[PDB]
Amino acid sequence: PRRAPAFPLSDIKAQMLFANNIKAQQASKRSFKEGAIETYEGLLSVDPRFLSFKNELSRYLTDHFPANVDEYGRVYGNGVRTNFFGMRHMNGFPMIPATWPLASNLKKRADADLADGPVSERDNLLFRAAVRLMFSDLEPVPLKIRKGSSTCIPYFSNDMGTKIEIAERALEKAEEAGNLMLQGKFDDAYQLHQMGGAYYVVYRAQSTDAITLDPKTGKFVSKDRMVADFEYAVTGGEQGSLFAASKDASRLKEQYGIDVPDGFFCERRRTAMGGPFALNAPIMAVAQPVRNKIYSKYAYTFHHTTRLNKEEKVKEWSLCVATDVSDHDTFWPGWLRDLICDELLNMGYAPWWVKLFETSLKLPVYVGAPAPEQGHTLLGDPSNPDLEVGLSSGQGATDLMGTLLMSITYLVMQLDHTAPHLNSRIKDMPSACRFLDSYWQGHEEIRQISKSDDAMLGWTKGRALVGGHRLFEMLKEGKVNPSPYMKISYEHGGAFLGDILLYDSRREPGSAIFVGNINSMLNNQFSPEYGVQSGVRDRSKRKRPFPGLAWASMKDTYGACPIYSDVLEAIERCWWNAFGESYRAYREDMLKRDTLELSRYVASMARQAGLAELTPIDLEVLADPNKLQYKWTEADVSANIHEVLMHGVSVEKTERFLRSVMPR
DNA sequence: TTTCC
Ligand SMILES: [Mn+2]
Repeated sequence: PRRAPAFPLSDIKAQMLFANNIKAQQASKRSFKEGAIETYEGLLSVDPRFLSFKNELSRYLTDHFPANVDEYGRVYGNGVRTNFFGMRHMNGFPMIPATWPLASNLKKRADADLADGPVSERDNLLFRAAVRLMFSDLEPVPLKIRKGSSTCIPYFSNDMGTKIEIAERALEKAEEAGNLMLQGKFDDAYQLHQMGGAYYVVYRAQSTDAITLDPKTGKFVSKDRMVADFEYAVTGGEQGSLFAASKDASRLKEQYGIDVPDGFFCERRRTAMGGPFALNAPIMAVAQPVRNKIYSKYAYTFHHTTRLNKEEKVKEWSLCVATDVSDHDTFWPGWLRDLICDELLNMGYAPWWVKLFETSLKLPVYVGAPAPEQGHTLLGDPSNPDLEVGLSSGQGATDLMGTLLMSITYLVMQLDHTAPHLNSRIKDMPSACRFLDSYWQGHEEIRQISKSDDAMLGWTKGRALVGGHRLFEMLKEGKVNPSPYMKISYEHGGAFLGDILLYDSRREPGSAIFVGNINSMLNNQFSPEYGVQSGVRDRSKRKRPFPGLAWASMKDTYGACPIYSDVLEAIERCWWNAFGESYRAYREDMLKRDTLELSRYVASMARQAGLAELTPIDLEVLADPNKLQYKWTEADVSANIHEVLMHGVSVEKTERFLRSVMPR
């Protein structure tokens, strides 16, 4: 059923993905690599003291604080929704092998019994309306760029200077490129303006994954993670095989002499895509304005910030269903891409720009090194972009594509199983838009709060409410999938955007509260995803610019947690047993050091002015800029701090670009 | 020597 074309790094199609410079060449050839991360300055993730500390803390907490989740995934009691064995990973060493990314998800989707298009005319309107509401009256802003990010194919540059030129250039030739694409000359477009080529696969760590302790054997069990070998990936499942990767960390002893204590495993690795910046720029240019619109006008269902922010909305519900999507990104439907593009043209978006946007969602992928002696292969032909990988992370609007898909999907689940009486309100585009715009503002008897694949569905007192309960029940029994679009189910440990919904005996949205997930504190602090990169002079360019800072926001972030106090003590204690030092003290030092280093990067901070003027968010973001790509937005961060992490292109240059893209 | 609000 069309095996994807594949080329070796030596084939000219691959070669042309990397420019004639060291950086690029090196990325094309980068071989499999692993090794312990510098968890904190001077501390190796596999250091024996640490591993012991981890073994004792994890064992203890699990024992003394077992999960408090009811038959309905609602979490009550201690706020603990699972054991603490997730920290038992030798951070820095991946499971082998990683997965080859699947070239086409058509068969995957079909075998999962999910639709290949809007299933009913209503749905077709709803999705299309989502596009109309989202892409309509956008306000130009400057194109922000993450500092130290790679431009990937073809240059692989990190120099902000270069990135800016690259972007400004793209905005200037995007139009000419898109047209070249409309004429079917992708090679021309790639060669002339670097808009095309392929995504660069970078494997990322999932520092914590499930691990359980079989009471019978007294042995631990790492959650298996299925992976696709090359054959499977190119044949969309037809041939090849799918199997569990090996998380066994015994090899570490034999290979690096690293002592592996019982019950520790290699990390789970997820694929990630590095988009060719020349192409992603013009897209990001439009993407941010969209974020601004939906986060403002549709702030009810789309703009989420504090534990209290969310709590306010949910408290007024009579029923709150916390859903869960399976493998969101690889399931995302190419038809939604096409539908969106088509509707965009109807709204009146420059063809060339829509063509760029489309192409960006069907681009080939260059697999680096999923395992030793593997990779260096390009999937799909750049001359004629026709892949169906689902959502590709490095794409300029991945979050938007996911939200658009899922938000309408949940609204449909509600309509289908609990609110048929609302169907009559959706007769055509206008009536559809009207309905959706009211729905998104939280003004209907059915509601949702969401971001990509996380969401909470609500029902107020009313006609749909009885249906709501029925649906939730369909979900508990979980024998039938409530949607025709994605595989939905309820989240075992109902939580939204990092905060857990803590129900009391009543088990109701009004008497429930939002506490931080205590586990996430543990994961952030003892299982980071990247080391401290002390070798990188520019902390603003590091994955973890100022680690110590997160101590400051800790109380604010997780304090509301029921077992907070206990865990901090459990830690301090186990840390004493393992290092003969006070963990609190350790972090207070890191806090002081980092707070001082920070002022060097904040123009407005006196050369020793405290953390006075900074929000908890500011801190969590500075400690982990990644939270900016999944939890918060430029708007939730103090301006002077956002500047530290991002740098932008002139509003003039972008505003002019946008003006030629948008319809009105 | 490696992505995206
Ligand atoms: Mn959730």
